[PDB]
Amino acid sequence: SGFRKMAFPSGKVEGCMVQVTCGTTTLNGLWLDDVVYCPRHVICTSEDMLNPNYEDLLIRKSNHNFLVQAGNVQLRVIGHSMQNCVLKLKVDTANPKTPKYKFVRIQPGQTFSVLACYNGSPSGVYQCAMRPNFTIKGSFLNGSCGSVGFNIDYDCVSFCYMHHMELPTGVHAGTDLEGNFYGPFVDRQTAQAAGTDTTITVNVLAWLYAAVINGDRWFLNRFTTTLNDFNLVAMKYNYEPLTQDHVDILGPLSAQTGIAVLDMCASLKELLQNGMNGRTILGSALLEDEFTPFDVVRQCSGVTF
Amino acid sequence: SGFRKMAFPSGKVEGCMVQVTCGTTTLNGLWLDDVVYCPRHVICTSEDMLNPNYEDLLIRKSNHNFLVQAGNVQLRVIGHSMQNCVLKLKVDTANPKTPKYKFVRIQPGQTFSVLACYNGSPSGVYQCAMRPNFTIKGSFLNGSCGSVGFNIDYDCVSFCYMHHMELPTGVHAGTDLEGNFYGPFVDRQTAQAAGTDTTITVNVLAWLYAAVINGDRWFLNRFTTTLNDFNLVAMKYNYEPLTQDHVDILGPLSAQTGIAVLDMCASLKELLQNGMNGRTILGSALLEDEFTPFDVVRQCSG
Ligand SMILES: O=C(Nc1cncc2ccccc12)[C@@H]1CN(S(=O)(=O)C2CC2)Cc2ccc(Cl)cc21
Ligand SMILES: [Cl-]
Repeated sequence: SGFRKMAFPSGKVEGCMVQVTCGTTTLNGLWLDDVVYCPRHVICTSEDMLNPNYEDLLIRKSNHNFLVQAGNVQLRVIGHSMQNCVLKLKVDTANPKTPKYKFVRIQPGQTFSVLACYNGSPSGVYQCAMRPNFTIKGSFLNGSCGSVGFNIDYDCVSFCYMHHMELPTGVHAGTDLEGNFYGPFVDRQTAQAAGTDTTITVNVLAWLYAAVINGDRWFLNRFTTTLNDFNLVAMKYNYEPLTQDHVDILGPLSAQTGIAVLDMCASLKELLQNGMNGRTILGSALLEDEFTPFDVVRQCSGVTF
Repeated sequence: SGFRKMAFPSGKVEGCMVQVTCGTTTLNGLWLDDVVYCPRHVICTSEDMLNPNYEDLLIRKSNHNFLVQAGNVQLRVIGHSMQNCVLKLKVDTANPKTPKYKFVRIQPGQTFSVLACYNGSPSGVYQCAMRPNFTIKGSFLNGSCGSVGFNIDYDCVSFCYMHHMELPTGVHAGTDLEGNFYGPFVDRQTAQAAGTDTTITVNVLAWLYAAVINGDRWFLNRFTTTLNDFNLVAMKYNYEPLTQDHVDILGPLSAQTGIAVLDMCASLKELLQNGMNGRTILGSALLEDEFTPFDVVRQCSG
């Protein structure tokens, strides 16, 4: 019993974290085989971050300008290239701790673990979700740039996120490992704002099934609804539309608990229109949307890595 | 900016997790140097669980009865001893991945990270607090016994908890790494119940200072309170008494924000009376009590 916000064990990623220094800027890099990946804004100064021509800034740098530190060892940079918003530093030594890995781009509503780092040293691990507005509600301070997001499937680490910046509202923006930003963001000091956020409906439903599996049933009702009727209700409360794919994905949880997806939707509609009324669900007075249907199955069955 | 429930990176602990099998029971063990630590109930035949005589059960065992597996390698048990509710299995190989470590016993209110494991394999990491009633609100299934709680300071891992059992309310009970249980629990399937749980007041106050540091001030008021008037009100909401030690501990956060501890105590009293009125504090509609004053300073400064 119990339901916690759980992250993947971070060990496979810890053995990849390095510190990257260029001029006055120090941030984190990810050392896989003989390449160190880090945000390209590590080459920016004070005037540069205003209007940066990264090709112009990069051509002026030599390999010895990038100081890379893996623990108490300095790695020697033998080449450099840029791929979108990520800098790739070729090093002379292949990381002996390199795990089996893939670079994957995730969709909004998917979750991942973040290994927050400062000066190439891991300090914490937390679980979070890519918001529908493409931001992440992370916990980051200055120097955390280059910290990575990942999932672990069996023994393979899927790297999906690299931290680049904080938006004025305190939320965070970054890229996949190929340097493509999630969201309409750019890596420079300029007026940027996160769009209006919405609730990840499929995730709230998965979390309601997790509550049922854990003995919480007060919110259940005899009623059912249609996808059209539920999507009208959901649009009024800034909830993401629920698709037939979402219903199909929730099928195993519907079979285990005996509550049809549209039956749980009628429970969710009643909760949106009437509130919790002093009650909680899994120790929360708000509807939680940072557990996917897969996270619920994985945790309520104990899958290991 | 941002405030997340953050766990310590688990790598140093992952390299210590092993599987321990004795008869029909399989659970997790912690391999440090040449010793594997695990719950002593791994020797129980479920027919013993009501009133086990662990000394009587252990004397009948030999080293070769304990099968220890570290990954796809079987370790050889060369000795065994019991220290309180923990079994210590001496093995013929020292763990090369053994980090710098200490065994620490924590007090209620203290937080720690849990590396949940099944069959010696880590499956997840989460952040926990030792409840005032000595239980932990964990996320554990059968086979998770032997999973450990820890903190990391600098490069040293402080092991503070080992999981032993789930109580009838779904909460969890366990020991420190010397085998001493937290709370009035026994490693027996006898009728046992957690005492009434209370809110960790010092932790809620630390979390209110974390909200002020991140820009949330809506809950502050022009009032102050005496410590005794605060406790008289707090007790009525099942909040733990706030001691002068708690007030002293909150001093650095009071100095950083410019809000006296007893002024923040008056804010908590008003929140307990009014509720949140549709608002949230650090993305939560409930008062959070699983961040200590030390956690707040660490996550908001380094
Ligand atoms: O509590 C225990 N295990 C667990 C531990 N954590 C979370 C669980 C979730 C769900 C099922 C078990 C869980 C064990 C085993 N169980 S039991 O499963 O009820 C038994 C029929 C095998 C009795 C028991 C009694 C005393 C002691 Cl010390 C340990 C234990
Ligand atoms: Cl303590």
